[PDB]
Amino acid sequence: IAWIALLLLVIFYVFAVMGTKLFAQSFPEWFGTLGASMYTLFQVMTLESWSMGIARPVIEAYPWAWIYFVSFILVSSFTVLNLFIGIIIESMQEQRAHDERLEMLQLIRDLSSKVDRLERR
Amino acid sequence: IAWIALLLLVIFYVFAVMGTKLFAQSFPEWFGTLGASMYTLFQVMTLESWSMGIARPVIEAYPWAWIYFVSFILVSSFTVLNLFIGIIIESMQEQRAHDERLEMLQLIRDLSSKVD
Amino acid sequence: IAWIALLLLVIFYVFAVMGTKLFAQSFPEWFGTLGASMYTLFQVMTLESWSMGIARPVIEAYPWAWIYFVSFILVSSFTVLNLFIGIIIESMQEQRAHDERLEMLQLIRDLSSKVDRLERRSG
Amino acid sequence: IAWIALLLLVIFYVFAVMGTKLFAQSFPEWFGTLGASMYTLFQVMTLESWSMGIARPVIEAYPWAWIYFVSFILVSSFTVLNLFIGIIIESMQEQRAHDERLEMLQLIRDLSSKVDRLERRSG
Ligand SMILES: [Ca+2]
Repeated sequence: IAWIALLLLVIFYVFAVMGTKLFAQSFPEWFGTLGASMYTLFQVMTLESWSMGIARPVIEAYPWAWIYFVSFILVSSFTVLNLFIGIIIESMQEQRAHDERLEMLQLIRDLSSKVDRLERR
Repeated sequence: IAWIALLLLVIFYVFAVMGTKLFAQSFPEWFGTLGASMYTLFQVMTLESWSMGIARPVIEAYPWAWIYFVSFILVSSFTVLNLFIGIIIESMQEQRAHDERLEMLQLIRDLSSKVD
Repeated sequence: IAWIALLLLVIFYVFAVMGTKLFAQSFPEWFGTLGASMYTLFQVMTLESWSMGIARPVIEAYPWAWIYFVSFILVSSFTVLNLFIGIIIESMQEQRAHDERLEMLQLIRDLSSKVDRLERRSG
Repeated sequence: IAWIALLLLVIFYVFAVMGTKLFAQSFPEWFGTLGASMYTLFQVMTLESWSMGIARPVIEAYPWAWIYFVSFILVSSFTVLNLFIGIIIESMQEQRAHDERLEMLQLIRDLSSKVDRLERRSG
């Protein structure tokens, strides 16, 4: 589970600062600082007015961003789907048989040499 | 399952009355009484126009609410995720191999003690 | 699974015609006929502008409806949650190892009798 | 899992070009080219302002689109539900131990023949 939440809370951080690089000059509403690039991306993440409210409007300026928004969403929904489903899995549902065998082998090397040793005789 | 729905339907109640303390000064639309602080939070909970419709606007006035909304949502989605997943779990839900080998070993010590 | 989709596609039908009784007076946009009471409820079901777009506005007129919308949503999301989860359940819910071993045993009863042979008939 | 993502990323492609046939006359905002028929459908797929923002407005012109939007959504949500649930299934519900045993067997055929190799050593 929470071995993905590090990935995610860097993705969040990663994308945010591109958006703050790109947009703050013309959408300081949403992207002037991390302080709301987070909010924004949090909201984008959430799928309330991501396109019509944020993106379509971002894109009237920068078609550069078309993907920023589609990309972020796919990834965001995946790396949550991935973590979300890693709590149905890691909530609901072998090397004491390498230790069984890899001495059961040492038991047959012991026998094959305690037979080979009973051979010279 | 429903041992969480008590927690949830207090969280709902909890957050609502802060919001009615805070906002039902300047957003009596949404937060003047519980009567729509519930609705509002229900809608916030639901993620239809939570930010753009409610929060961003709440926050144009009070930036201390910034978190109220983000906090509520995280918790809300969790304590539903927790209860939701407590109905996949609370709806749905060997030594033979070791025995086969750990006497197959005792069979080869038996054989290897075939000695003079 | 589909023993609930009858319940659901009656709930849909049920609620719609109350809404068409109630509202297709004053919200014939959304509730004038089933033809968009369905759409509307489908959209309400979907949680795009259910409140701000449909309900808060329905309710400026009829506070009667406050619940219509909250009630429908709870039930709707449930009787889908119920059917949705009835396709994780009604979709979902070590032999070669016992054939490896249970002749590897027959190989060692073979050896312990191919030695019971020849220690004994050697010396 | 990804044997459905081909179906889906054709459904996406399929519907888009009907929408571009139909609408990129009168809704070139959303449907003038694939370049935003995709976006649009992506956004429709996502359920942000699909009805109120896109469809209800598409349909003020063409009521034959009524279904285009309801149909796409049902299918879209299904063929994602189908693929989504194909990663709970194909995630939830051992050949360095067929190489352990199937030479540990070849070790006991070796021994049973290096014992039967003083069995032929009486004859
Ligand atoms: Ca929405």
